[PDB]
Amino acid sequence: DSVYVQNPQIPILVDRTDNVLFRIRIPDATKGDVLNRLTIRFGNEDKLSEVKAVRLFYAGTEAATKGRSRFAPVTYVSSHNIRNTRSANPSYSIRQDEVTTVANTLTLKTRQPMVKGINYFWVSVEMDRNTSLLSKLTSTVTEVVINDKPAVIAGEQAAVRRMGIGVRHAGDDGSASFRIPGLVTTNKGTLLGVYDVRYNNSVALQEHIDVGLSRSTDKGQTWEPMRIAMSFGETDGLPSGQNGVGDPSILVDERTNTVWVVAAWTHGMGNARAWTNSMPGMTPDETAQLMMVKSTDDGRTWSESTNITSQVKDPSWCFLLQGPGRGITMRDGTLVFPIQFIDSLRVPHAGIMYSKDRGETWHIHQPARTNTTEAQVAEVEPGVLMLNMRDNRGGSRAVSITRDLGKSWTEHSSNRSALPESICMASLISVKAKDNIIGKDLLLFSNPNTTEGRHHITIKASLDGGVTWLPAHQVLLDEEDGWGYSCLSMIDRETVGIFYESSVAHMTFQAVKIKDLIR
Amino acid sequence: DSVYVQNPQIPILVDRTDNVLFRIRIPDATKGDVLNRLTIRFGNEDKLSEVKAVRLFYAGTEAATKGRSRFAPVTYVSSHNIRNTRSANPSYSIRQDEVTTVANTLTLKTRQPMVKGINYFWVSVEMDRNTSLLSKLTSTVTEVVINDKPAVIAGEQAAVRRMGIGVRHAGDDGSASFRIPGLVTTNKGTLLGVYDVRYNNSVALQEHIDVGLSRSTDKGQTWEPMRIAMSFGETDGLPSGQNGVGDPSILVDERTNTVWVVAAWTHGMGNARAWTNSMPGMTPDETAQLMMVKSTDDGRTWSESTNITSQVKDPSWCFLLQGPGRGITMRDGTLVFPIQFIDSLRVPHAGIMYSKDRGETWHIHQPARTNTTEAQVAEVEPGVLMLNMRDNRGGSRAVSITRDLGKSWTEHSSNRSALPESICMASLISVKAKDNIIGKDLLLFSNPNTTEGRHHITIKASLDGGVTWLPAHQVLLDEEDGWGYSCLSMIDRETVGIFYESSVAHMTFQAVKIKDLIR
Repeated sequence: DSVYVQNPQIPILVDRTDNVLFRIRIPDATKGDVLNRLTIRFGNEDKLSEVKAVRLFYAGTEAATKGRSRFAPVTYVSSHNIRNTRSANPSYSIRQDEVTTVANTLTLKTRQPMVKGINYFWVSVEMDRNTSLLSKLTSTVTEVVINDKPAVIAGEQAAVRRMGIGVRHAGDDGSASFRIPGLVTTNKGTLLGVYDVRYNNSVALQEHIDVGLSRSTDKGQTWEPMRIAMSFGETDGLPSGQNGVGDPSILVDERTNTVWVVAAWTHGMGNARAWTNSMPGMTPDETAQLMMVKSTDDGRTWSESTNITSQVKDPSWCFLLQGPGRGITMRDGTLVFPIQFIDSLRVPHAGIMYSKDRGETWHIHQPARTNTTEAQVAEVEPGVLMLNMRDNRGGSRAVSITRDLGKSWTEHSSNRSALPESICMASLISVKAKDNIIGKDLLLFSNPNTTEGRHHITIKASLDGGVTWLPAHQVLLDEEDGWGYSCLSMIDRETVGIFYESSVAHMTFQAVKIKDLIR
Repeated sequence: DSVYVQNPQIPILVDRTDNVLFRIRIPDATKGDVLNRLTIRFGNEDKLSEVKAVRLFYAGTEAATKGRSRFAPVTYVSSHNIRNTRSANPSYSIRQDEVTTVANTLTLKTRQPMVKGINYFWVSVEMDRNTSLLSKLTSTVTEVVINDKPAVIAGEQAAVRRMGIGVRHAGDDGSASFRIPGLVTTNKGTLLGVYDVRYNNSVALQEHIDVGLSRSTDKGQTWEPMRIAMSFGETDGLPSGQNGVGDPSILVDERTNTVWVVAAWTHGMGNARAWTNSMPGMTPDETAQLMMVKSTDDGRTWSESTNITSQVKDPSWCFLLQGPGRGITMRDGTLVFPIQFIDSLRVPHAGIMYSKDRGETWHIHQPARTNTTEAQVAEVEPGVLMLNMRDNRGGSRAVSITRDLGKSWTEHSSNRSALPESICMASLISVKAKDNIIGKDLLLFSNPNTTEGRHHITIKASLDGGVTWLPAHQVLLDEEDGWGYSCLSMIDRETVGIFYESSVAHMTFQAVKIKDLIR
């Protein structure tokens, strides 16, 4: 009688075989009831030529103790299974029907006799691999026929679906997982995304981890095969599992187009976490090392690593490392990487590291705030750096200002108020008025828009230097659960790129029109 | 300084590339110290011609916070990694040396400069694939040279090492894992081992699970490819992930050599655990089904499944299923499978199910004991069944006696005292005096010999019908951590076979001389 439809706000991957378009719960079936046919409609302006196929799956029933409001018994398309992240797990979903030439109206059929109570069906959409990342589907379930009677359809299903691309899936190139995204746009308009390649599993340093890089010359439609930007293999005859390097941060020197990548190299430390096992000192045997590579050829090839630990780490610190994601060039040509150190009392502090000499020497002054870790920095107005910080107190981002490259710090009005978080990495960037179609200075921010867990990956825009984040100036990309880290970079004058850990792939790229953020 | 050696009592797998012979901790190294040469000695009577190669690996150091008492920073040879369960993970261990012609004395060399403090080395043995499962190595590290000085060696390293075979490793035949061993010996001397084939992961029903079978005609030296004894695929058009069958129990009808396998089929139940989601009723849609297959050709081929549920399940029970492992033939030709049911109040009880008509009809009378689950049964004396039970109260096995096939039950003297457990499946069998080289009635029992965790897999023998389990009448097979389930079967007059979840493989077979149990 009554059917419930979900249109989940998750990215449709152009490189996937299956993407969840609709989840369907029939909660009160009589044994033998048959879903004869359901009709989908697409909006008049949708580019149906990019839709390769639409499939109807059956996924059986629910466990007696799991309640009646769920839209699935299990995840239908895995982002973690190293043997298949691209199609529906065939042991959870059985194909009922498939249409491979898609009109504005579309009928799918079954002859599946239902069980008493809850029955789960879902609709998969496969896109052509060359689908525009900027294309959108507006899709509705308009009719559901059970025992040759139309049924009453309920549910929020009006979502406007966006595309993305799975730049890295679990298992790709033999690597168990990929984590910790960074993204820049080079002066040539080339997108460069960095991440940990976590070969054995998904646990943080210490482990067998290298810094990977994906390059795109076509605004993320295609990604050139993975390069290893940084690696320490069997340095000093210690196992590769005791020579991990990761939590990368990337910046483009906008004066020279030299691209810089900083990461933490851990040498030894058994098979335990660096965050609690990195100790005071300076040598590789004693403490995590701050390591840098550069590219003078728009991110095609990477220098040997240089060790900048001695320049910038206080000996008493347990751990100095970059803030994962990206750094910046300021208007005056200063290169700035956010950093974080654990002091002698095991207390984490966020701050900034800068170079005034094109990355020859690096300096750190004063920490911004106690019990902060991962931070990103934007030049919100000339000579004024905004540091946006993960805060161990929970609930919301810490926001501070320096005008003296972190010799002194001021609380911003938005501090511990304007931006909710669950204690997770977040991305912040500034966009000059002349560099975007709105013709106004922007801050853009991305994180899991929640105080618990990691979900509702959202891009937010500010017109007033991060004093205010109006709800109207926000786009939700991923309402399902993921590892939550993200990084923003403007692609061109009209579109922002987000490189993030999503519900649909370890490294997900999406492109969003600025005019979708600020209407 | 002092060097520490461990000789871990874990099976040496004849089908493995790497097996841990020795773990070595050097706790107080100066940076640059070199382990020049280490000498191992083998007992005069060892069959060193079946040793193919011995390797020395370096595994780097320990994390600051993990203390000084460990013999490794990580597991060297994985029993879980679907991409490699057979050789050392090369990212954790670097080969220093290798000897391929093994004498009574053997020297291994390195030129690896050590780091300050804890350094880990270990010795791998590779066996010839045709190595006798009965063969044994008595191996000691007799000299360790650091900076051309002999070092003081400490550690318990006098273990007599035993062989085994990995009948199923994680990943084999595309299956994520294998669990829940059963083992019988047919009238033809054929070994038959059953287990769950858990395709997606290692979680219990409900999931994509089939019953697998491995067959050996040569006392476990070789195993015929895996057969699927029982499967429900896409029954009623429900996904295979909602048609799992598992926790198998196998018995041989000793009168006919007909082999029987009973298992629990779960139909629906979303992706949740049957133990809490199986509900009262009788139909496949309502409750777990008791399902049986047979083999009339010594385990080569398997009948279609028969549904036994209506014969034996009380409608008010939430869940009826076999006790995993094996059943028996009694001296009078009765076939007995241990069973377990959850009553309407969610309270588990162990008991027995029997057939007096060669498996045509099955009967259950009274439960043995409240808050018991997994049990195994042996005919300790003519017409006298001993039920050995997993007990939710913790600490020790429940042991009861019926002489009326479970219409009535008596506490055995050994009840909740003689046999420690951590609440884990255990195996119990009886061996007649005329059927074994000792010429005395035996009970043999196997489980994790501990009240916490799952380790120290041990075979125990009783000469007094399970009244006493003397410490001397025990063999330790696996002191490291595993999933803990085991099943015993006499191979011939002189040797017991054990098919178990071990630290070294999901399904491990070992053979043990009875005269090693009773000296």
